[PDB]
Amino acid sequence: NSVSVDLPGSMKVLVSKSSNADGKYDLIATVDALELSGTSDKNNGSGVLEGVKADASKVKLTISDDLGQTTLEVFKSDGSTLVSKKVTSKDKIIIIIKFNEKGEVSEKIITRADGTRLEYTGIKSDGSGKAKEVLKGYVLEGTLTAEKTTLVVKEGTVTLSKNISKSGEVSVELNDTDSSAATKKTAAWNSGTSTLTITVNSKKTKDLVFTSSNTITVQQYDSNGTSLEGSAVEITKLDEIKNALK
Repeated sequence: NSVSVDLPGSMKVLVSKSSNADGKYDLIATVDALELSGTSDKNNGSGVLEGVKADASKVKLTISDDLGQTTLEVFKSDGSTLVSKKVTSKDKIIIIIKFNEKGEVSEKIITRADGTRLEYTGIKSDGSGKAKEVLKGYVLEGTLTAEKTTLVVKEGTVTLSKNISKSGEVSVELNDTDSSAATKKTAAWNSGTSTLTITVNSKKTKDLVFTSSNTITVQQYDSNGTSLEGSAVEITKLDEIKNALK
């Protein structure tokens, strides 16, 4: 009989073994106890399924033709206005959006394949909101504008700002209001290696690397201020970022 097909987003769909009079395949799925059904032009589990929640909300599951992406949408009872939209893409990133009563984006949570997250909440009509990055072991907090996300850590008179542009590019800056020339931190960002180099009293002191694995590492320079020493240590807690800023 029907064929079970594995789907992105931790779902299954059953597709009929054979097509109907019109050449179309029947689809059924159950998602958290809700039964969905549909028909498809294809025989592989792709297509659209629909159902209706107990509270009359409409639900649609759309499975891309190559099975790489699923979209699970919930609408108000007439089916016109979105309430939520979950997309699991072929790179296994999950994006879940919640909408306000008008169907405008109000929250967006991005879960990367490694489990780290970007959380955007209280989003307003200008694309501003609150931002958090949830990393392994700690969380960074800040704000969203239509230009960039800025996540901030403060220690003493130092403010570290991690920026994520609208297009996803990471850059980092450091600003210190310390009135002592002997202790004031400055830093330079190297986009080529995603590394922030901190200087104090005209010598390099540390490299902070913002890795492609969504981690931060810290490594010290020798007293010469020119060669790195030892080996980089991965940050495990927000307290350790603050330590690097001392």
